[PDB]
Amino acid sequence: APSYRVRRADISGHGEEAVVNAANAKGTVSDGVCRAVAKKWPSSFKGAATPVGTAKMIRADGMTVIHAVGPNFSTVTEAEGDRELAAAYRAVASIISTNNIKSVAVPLLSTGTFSGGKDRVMQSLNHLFTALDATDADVVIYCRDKNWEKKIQEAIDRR
Ligand SMILES: Nc1ncnc2c1ncn2[C@@H]1O[C@H](COP(=O)(O)OP(=O)(O)OC[C@@H](O)[C@@H](O)[C@@H](O)CO)[C@@H](O)[C@H]1O
Repeated sequence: APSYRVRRADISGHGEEAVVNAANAKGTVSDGVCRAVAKKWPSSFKGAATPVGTAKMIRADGMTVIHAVGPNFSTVTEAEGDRELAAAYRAVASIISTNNIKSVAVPLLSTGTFSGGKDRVMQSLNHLFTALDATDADVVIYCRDKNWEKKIQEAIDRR
């Protein structure tokens, strides 16, 4: 069974075997988790473009980077975005299990740039749990907000 922890830290400083980038479909560097991943593992972005609701893995810069593209909730209906967000996390879980990845640092997809201005911490976290429950990986969830950290810890504890 997987284990879940939360850290309030820059995800570029993670101590796991792999890191999930909250990516865009075009594989461009812009504000958010992506900028931190690009600074620490710059060559991880080569050929990283992948459609919304999918993930694409690369080994670069001594790191396994998994580019996962959550939906932009400004560009889909709520129900369409919920389906696509579930799909992005399942694509992450499939890459973790098929590549024997033992531990992974994960940000909450679609909770920042792609949130459509809504609080989606619980929506994103519930899809993260449902998908990564299919793996045996140690999962470390990364956030920057003290209230998010507590919410996430509370949700981990309830389990
Ligand atoms: N360094 C950091 N360490 C830990 N947590 C971090 C972080 N930088 C941002 N976060 C948080 O990670 C979540 C995803 O944000 P993001 O805004 O990065 O994630 P999405 O909402 O999925 O949007 C993706 C787009 O930003 C896309 O264009 C990419 O270029 C960018 O990622 C948000 O809750 C952010 O507050």
